[PDB]
Amino acid sequence: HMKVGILIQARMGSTRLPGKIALPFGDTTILGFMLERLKFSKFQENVVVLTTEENIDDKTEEIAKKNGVSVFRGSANDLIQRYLDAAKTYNIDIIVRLTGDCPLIDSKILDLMVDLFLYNQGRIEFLTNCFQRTFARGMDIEIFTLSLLEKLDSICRLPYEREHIVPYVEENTEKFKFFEYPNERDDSKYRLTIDTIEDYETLKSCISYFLSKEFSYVDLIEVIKKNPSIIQNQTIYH
Ligand SMILES: [Cl-]
Ligand SMILES: [Mg+2]
Repeated sequence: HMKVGILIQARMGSTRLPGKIALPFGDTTILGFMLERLKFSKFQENVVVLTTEENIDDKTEEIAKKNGVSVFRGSANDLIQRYLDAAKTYNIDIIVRLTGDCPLIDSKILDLMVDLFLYNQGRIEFLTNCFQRTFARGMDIEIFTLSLLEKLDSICRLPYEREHIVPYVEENTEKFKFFEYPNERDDSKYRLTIDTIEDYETLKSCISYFLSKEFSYVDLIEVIKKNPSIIQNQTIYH
């Protein structure tokens, strides 16, 4: 009965490293690489890129269209409104919130988290793997109901809350049907999001050890563990 949507927020004018989603990455762009990885999700048919109406994000729309996913163009700084508009537009009941600085997101982890959410319908309204952090940065996945998002839209007036969506949930967990999803070990010391040039260099080194874009998260950590010099956004100690 429930429609799951993977709603990826991305924009060219990002606060950190503006333009990064359009950087060359493998045979595509940073954002295009992410979309190709999400094509392997069992929920791939309802992927939408949520970006702004500013002219610069014609590039974001272009990248999404090249990858055959839908595009929603809305509020630049009110992400609650952008996600609520998109979810209503596409009749989404369960929102999988991703951001375009996570190009190596693993669709198998996403699918497991959605499966857990759906199996507990009515006992969970918010599932995250990035409150407590045991995955590398850049695997961040948050899942919540349209109903929860509507409660946040009604409750939250602060600009920080409107821009980041989840902060009120994270600081008031006992007010929600809140649950967390762990990694099997603590990989939080690894940073696999793109906010700096050093992140980019690290991520470029990562994908060079795999022949396709279908590699899993655990494959990636094992390659980093075997080739510690992949990590260029953090000092390496032997
Ligand atoms: Cl954005
Ligand atoms: Mg980010």
